[PDB]
Amino acid sequence: SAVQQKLAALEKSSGGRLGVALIDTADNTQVLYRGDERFPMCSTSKVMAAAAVLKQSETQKQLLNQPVEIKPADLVNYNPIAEKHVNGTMTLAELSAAALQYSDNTAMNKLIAQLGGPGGVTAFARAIGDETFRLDRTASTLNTAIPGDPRDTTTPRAMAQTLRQLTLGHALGETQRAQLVTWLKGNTTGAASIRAGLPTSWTVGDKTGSGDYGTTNDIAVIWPQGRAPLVLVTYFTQPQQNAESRRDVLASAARIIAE
Ligand SMILES: C=C1CS[C@H]([C@@H](C=O)NC(=O)/C(=N\OC(C)(C)C(=O)O)c2csc(N)n2)N=C1C(=O)O
Repeated sequence: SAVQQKLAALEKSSGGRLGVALIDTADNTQVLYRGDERFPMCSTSKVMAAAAVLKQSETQKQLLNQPVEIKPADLVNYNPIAEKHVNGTMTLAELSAAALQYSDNTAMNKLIAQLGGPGGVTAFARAIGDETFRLDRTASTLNTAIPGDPRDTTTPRAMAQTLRQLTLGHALGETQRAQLVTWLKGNTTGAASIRAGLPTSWTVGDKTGSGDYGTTNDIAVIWPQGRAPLVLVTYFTQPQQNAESRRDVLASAARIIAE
């Protein structure tokens, strides 16, 4: 289609590898660009961990208010919220918000621990029908996004279908889905990504990711006015390990999608 020709040109101009999946819930039409290729997830996996903890809270009613100790050994590479509560506690709600809205990696590790390890996150994905997602590692002081490594990857097609089920579908209970949507809409890290390519009258919830090999990711649920919502996944990674971030590529992909 015309959109795929433009995304291919964007990718060629960028020097990297671009992956896009759009789902239009109006008639379930899809637009894919490398939609079945693997990409390193980076911080975009946090949505699946936060969703898995929300799912547990459907039976453990008070779970989100449970206090969790933050210890100095808990701190990893990037912890802007958790470092403010070392030798104190945060609730699972506050950790979920920190992971999703400030991409706090210590907060993500507490979600992972609550789920019994990364296999608990992957398990929740399999349970809601995502056969592609795999979370293999916790966040650590040294993380990787190495070309060809299957660890901690998914495909754009898979993550878009998953993000739709979690946010617009009913993979979660009604209060849980609304909490996740609120969390995503309140993200602070995405202004330069997918949001930057979209008409400002559209409502967006998103979660970003960034890593080495200049990996630059964003996954978003999009509410245009007077129109069925969309879900858009944009993954981007580069051949050089020390490559710079390219949030502009994600903004440009989203602008191409929005036509
Ligand atoms: C700007 C950041 C870094 S921390 C956090 C995380 C998730 O993507 N990224 C990393 O932990 C990370 N590097 O972070 C910095 C850049 C702070 C770093 O430690 O060098 C990384 C490398 S490989 C991999 N997988 N994740 N998420 C974001 C985001 O864009 O939302």
